[PDB]
Amino acid sequence: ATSTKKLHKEPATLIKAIDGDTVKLMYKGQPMTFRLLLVDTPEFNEKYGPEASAFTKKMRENAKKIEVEFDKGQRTDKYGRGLAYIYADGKMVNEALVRQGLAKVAYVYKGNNTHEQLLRKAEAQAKKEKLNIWS
Amino acid sequence: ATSTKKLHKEPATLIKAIDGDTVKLMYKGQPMTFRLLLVDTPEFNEKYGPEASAFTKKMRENAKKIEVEFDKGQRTDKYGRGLAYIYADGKMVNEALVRQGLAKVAYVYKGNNTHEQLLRKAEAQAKKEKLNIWS
Ligand SMILES: Cc1cn([C@H]2C[C@H](OP(=O)(O)O)[C@@H](COP(=O)(O)O)O2)c(=O)[nH]c1=O
Ligand SMILES: Cc1cn([C@H]2C[C@H](OP(=O)(O)O)[C@@H](COP(=O)(O)O)O2)c(=O)[nH]c1=O
Ligand SMILES: [Ca+2]
Ligand SMILES: [Ca+2]
Repeated sequence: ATSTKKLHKEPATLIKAIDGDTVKLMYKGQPMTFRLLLVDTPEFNEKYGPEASAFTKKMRENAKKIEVEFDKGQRTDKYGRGLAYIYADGKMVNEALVRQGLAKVAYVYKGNNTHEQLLRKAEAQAKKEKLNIWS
Repeated sequence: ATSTKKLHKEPATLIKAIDGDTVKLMYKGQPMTFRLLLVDTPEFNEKYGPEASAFTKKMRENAKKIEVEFDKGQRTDKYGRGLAYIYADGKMVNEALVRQGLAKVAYVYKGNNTHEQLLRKAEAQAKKEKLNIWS
């Protein structure tokens, strides 16, 4: 019967965004996952985890230019991720996350802490304003 | 010397978008790749390939709601991809691509051709307007 031939729409959603302190990029011919130096965003299932992922996706998606800046030490972590400061039209993602209270300054290792004080300043300002993680 | 401690920014880019006739979605708890029924976008290295990928990404990224609609036949192709019509706020991605001359109507198989004439109408209109593939 013609009445039984109609189709039906079902729900779907986007695939879960990766944690906000990580970003996938093509660097010198290589897709790779970068882990953002000196910061930690919460896990997906923790308060601010999805907001931090959304924030980094927004920064990456809107950027006319993305740049990677390695520090003086190791270029990868023990999980094989690239370790860098990531910039979106000249604005450092690692600093913005901290400035908005969506990441804490964390994972400070020798040789890879050039921007430590810069990020601590951003964190202090997020705390003073009681933003997100600091609210 | 303090002068040699400065870091340097290097180029990076987004990872290549997937072909415009495919979309990755979470469906009933499962991330999977859907191949859009009844259409074919060009390959990445063919004219309109990147424009078609960009178009589908734009539709998926802006949607408040995404829906999947299977046809009456096979739910997967021989590559293990889901076969469906994909809608973004009620607008069918498969039809839009064809309507803009970014995909041709193609891969018409028995049991999975419910929207064949709808898509042929969209294609005829893209051709009449000499859009993209038809220019
Ligand atoms: C940022 C950073 C993380 N890591 C490691 C420390 C943690 O692994 P261990 O717990 O095994 O020590 C992990 C946290 O990353 P995530 O916050 O992405 O989970 O990544 C580094 O080794 N170097 C770094 O610079
Ligand atoms: C759309 C569609 C494609 N396919 C197969 C046909 C082509 O594989 P064969 O060339 O091995 O026959 C391939 C084209 O997909 P792509 O355009 O994604 O490359 O996908 C189906 O089997 N069923 C379908 O409905
Ligand atoms: Ca983390
Ligand atoms: Ca194709």
